[PDB]
Amino acid sequence: KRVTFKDVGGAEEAIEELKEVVEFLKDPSKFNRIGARMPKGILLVGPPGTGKTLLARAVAGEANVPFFHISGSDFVGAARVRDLFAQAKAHAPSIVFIDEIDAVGREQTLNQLLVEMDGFDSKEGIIVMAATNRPDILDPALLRPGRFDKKIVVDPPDMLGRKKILEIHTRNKPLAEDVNLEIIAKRTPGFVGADLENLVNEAALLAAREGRDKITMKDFEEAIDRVIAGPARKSLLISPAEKRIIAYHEAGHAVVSTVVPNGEPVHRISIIPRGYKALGYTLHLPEEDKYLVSRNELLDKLTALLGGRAAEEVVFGDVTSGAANDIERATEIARNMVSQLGKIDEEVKKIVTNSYERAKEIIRKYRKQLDNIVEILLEKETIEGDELRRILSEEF
Amino acid sequence: KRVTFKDVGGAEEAIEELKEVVEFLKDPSKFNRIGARMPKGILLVGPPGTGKTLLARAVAGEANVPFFHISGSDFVGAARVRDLFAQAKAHAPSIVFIDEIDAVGREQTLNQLLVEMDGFDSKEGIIVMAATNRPDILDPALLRPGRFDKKIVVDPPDMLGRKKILEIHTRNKPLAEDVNLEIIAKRTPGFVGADLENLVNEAALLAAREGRDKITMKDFEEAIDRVIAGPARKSLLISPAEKRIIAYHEAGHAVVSTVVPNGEPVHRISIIPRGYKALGYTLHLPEEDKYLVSRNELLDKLTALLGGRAAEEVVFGDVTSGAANDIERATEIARNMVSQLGKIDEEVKKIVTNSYERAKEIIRKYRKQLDNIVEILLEKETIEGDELRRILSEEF
Ligand SMILES: Nc1ncnc2c1ncn2[C@@H]1O[C@H](COP(=O)(O)OP(=O)(O)OP(=O)(O)O)[C@@H](O)[C@H]1O
Ligand SMILES: Nc1ncnc2c1ncn2[C@@H]1O[C@H](COP(=O)(O)OP(=O)(O)OP(=O)(O)O)[C@@H](O)[C@H]1O
Ligand SMILES: [Mg+2]
Ligand SMILES: [Mg+2]
Ligand SMILES: [Zn+2]
Ligand SMILES: [Zn+2]
Repeated sequence: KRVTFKDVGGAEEAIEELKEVVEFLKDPSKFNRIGARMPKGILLVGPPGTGKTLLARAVAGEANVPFFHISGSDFVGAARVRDLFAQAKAHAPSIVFIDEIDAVGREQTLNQLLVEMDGFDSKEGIIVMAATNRPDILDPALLRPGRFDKKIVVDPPDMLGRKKILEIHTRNKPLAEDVNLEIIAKRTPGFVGADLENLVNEAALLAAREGRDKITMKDFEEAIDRVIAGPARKSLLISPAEKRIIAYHEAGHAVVSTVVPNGEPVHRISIIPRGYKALGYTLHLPEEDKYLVSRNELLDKLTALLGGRAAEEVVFGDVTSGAANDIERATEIARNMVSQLGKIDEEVKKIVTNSYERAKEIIRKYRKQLDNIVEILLEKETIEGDELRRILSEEF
Repeated sequence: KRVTFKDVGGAEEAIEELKEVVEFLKDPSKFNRIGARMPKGILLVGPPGTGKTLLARAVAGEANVPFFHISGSDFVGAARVRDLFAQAKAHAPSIVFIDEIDAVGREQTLNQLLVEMDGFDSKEGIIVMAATNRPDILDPALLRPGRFDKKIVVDPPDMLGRKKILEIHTRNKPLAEDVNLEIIAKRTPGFVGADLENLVNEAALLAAREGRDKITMKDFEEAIDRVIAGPARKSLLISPAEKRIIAYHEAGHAVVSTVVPNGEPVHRISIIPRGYKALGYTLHLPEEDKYLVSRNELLDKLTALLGGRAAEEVVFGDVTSGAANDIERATEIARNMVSQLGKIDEEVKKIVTNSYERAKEIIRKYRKQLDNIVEILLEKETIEGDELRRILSEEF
C-alpha cells in the first residue's frame, strides 16, 4: 500500500528534515547547477514501534520514485547486495533502503556494501537510507565521511501526538457520539504508535462480538485493560504511582540548574523523553561541547547533572535506572577534569562526592518550590517556553 | 460423536475467550463491516488430560461448520498439509486443527505450513487451532505476528470443578440413593478430567461383577484404591502428608508479600495451581512487566518470591521442586539489576543471599499468623477475594 506524510503523526521535527530529500529526488538538476552536495546516506534511530519504516515509505510516496528495499534480519549475502544497487542505477532517481542494519554491520557482506557506497554517482538522484534501534553497536567504518554521515532522531509521542494518531486509524470506522478521543489520549501515557493501532482493533472486536454496528466509549475503556495484562499482553503504560517519582526527577534538574550561577537556561519540562541524550544514545560524539575549559563552569555542570538523583534520595530514599546513568556520565567527566586541570582514582572519587552533597543541600532548601512545580506537571504533562518562563519567575 | 459446551466442566475462563470465535464463525459479515481483524491462529496450552481436544471439538459443535483435523504424532508430510488447506477453502466457514504441534515444529513439513498460513484469506471465515503441552520448545518462527499470535491456558479443576465433571459422566447411569458426589470430589485432589472419567468406569465394573443393577457408594470408594496402585495404575493423588507441606509453601508467599511495603495485593490462595506462571510456563515473554525500574520495588519483589522456600526450611528443614524454580527465577532477576542499577557473579550471589535472610526473619516472626492460615486452608482448599480480605484483616 502507498502512504504519504498524511499518515504520520507527532513527527514534525523529523518530517522537517526530510523535506529536502523529497525536493532533491523530484528534480536533481536544481541542486547541481549551484554546486550543492547531498549526503550519500541517512540513518534513522529510535525506539521500536516509533515508525521508522513508515517514514521511509512515506518519503518514497511523496516523491513518485521506485523503492528498492532489503531487511537485515534475513541475512549469497554479497550477491544480494550487488543486485540491489545494480537495479537502482537502471532507474535514474531511486531509493535504497536497508532495514535493521545493526544485524549486518558476515564480513564479506559488509565489505560489499562499502564498495557499493563508493561506486555510485550521487548526481544521478540516488539516496541510501537505513534504520536501527541499537546505534551504539554499529561498526565505526560505516560512519566515516562519504558514507552514512547524517542522523535523524524519532521520538515517542506526547499527549497531542497520541490524539492525532488515534484520529488517523479511526477515519474509516463508525463511532458513536459519546466517544471522546482526547480523554483516551490522556489515559495512555507511554504508548507508541504501534500500541495505539492495536488498541483500536481490540475496541472493534468488542463491538462485533455483540453484533453492534458502532464503537462506543465503553468499548475503548475496556480495551485498555485487556492489552496491558494476561497471557498475551502487548503494551506497557505509566501508572499513577510511577508518575510521581518521574515528576520529581525531572523537576530536580530544573531547580538545581536555575540556582547555580553558571547553569544553562531551561526551556521545556515533560514526562516523556525527547532528546537523543534522554534516550540513552551517545551517537559516537564527544561529551565536551565547549571551546574553553574552566573549573567554575565544569563544577556547575556536574552539580546540575546530579539534581535528579538528589531529589529521589531526599524525598523517597530510592534510586531508579535513570539516576544510575547520570552518575556514570558524571564519573567520566570528572576523569577528564583531573588530567586537564591538574591515587588518580581517589581524586576522581572526591570530586563526584563533593558535587553530590552540594546538590542535596540545594534540594533541602527551596523544597517548597519543588513541590509546587510537581503539582502543575501532574495535570498538564508538559510545560514549554512562554508558559514556563512565567512560572519560573513567580517562584525563586 | 458431536459435543458442545455442555460436555465441559471447570473451564469457565477458557470458554469465555472462545465465545468470540463462535460468533465470528457463525456470521463473518458482522465483523467485516466495521473493520474488525481476527487472529489467524490460536494456541491451547495445558497439562495432559485437561481437555484441549474436547474444547476444539466443542467449538466446532457449537457453530455448525466442518472440521478438518490432523495429528502431529502421525508424522509425504508436505503433501498432506497442502491437501488439508485446500479442502478447507472449498467450504467457506471451516476450522483447521493441528494436534500435538510440538512434534512437528522434518524441515520441509514446517516450511509448507508457514506458506499455507500466509496464503489464505481470513475474511472468508477460516480459523486455525493447535494444542500442545510443551509450549517452550516451539520454533520461534511460528509465534511471529500474523501466525499463531494468541494463547489460551487450560487449568486443572478444583473441588467444585471436579464435582461437575462427575455429574456429566453419570447422567446415563443408574445410581443408588446413598451416593454423594460431593464427598467423592473432596477425596480426589490432584485428579484431572481424564482420571475422573476412568474412575466412573471402574465403579460400574465392580457392580456388574456381582450382578447388581445399581452403583452404590461402596463401589466408588473401592474404585479409588484400585486406580492408584498396582501393576496397572493410572492416577496420582495428593496424600494428607503431602498436603501439609504444600499448604505451608503457599501461605509463605502471602505472609511475606503482605508485610513488605511494596508488595502486591493477594487475591486468592489455593492448593491447586491456576496461573501460567504457576504451571511452569514462560510463554516467550519478558520477566519484567513495569515501565519504571527502581531499587526499592525490585528488592521487595525478590523477597516475596523467596517466601515459599523460607517457610519450608524454618518449619520442616526441607526443599521441594517448586522452591527450586523460585530460586532460579530470582537469580536471573538479580542479574539484570546489576547491569541496570550499577566479579559480576560475586555481586549477583550477594543480592540473592541478603533477600533470603530477610524472608526467613519475617517467617520466624508472625509464625502464629502463618499457622492459623494453614489450618483454614486444610479444610476448604481455596480462599478468594471477599472471604480472604476479612481473614487477612483479623490477622496482622
Ligand atoms: N506516527 C505514527 N502514526 C501512525 N501510525 C504509526 C506511527 N508510528 C507507528 N505507527 C504504526 O506502527 C506500525 C508499525 O510501525 P513501523 O513498521 O514503522 O515500526 P518501526 O518503528 O520500524 O519498528 P521496529 O523498530 O520494531 O522495526 C505501522 O504500521 C503504523 O501503523
Ligand atoms: N473438563 C472436562 N469435562 C469432561 N470430560 C473431560 C474434561 N477434561 C477432560 N475430559 C475427558 O478427558 C478425555 C480425554 O481428554 P482430551 O482428549 O481432551 O485430552 P487432552 O487434554 O488433549 O490430552 P493430551 O495432552 O494427553 O493429548 C475426554 O474424553 C473427556 O472425556
Ligand atoms: Mg521496522
Ligand atoms: Mg489430545
Ligand atoms: Zn536525570
Ligand atoms: Zn513458590
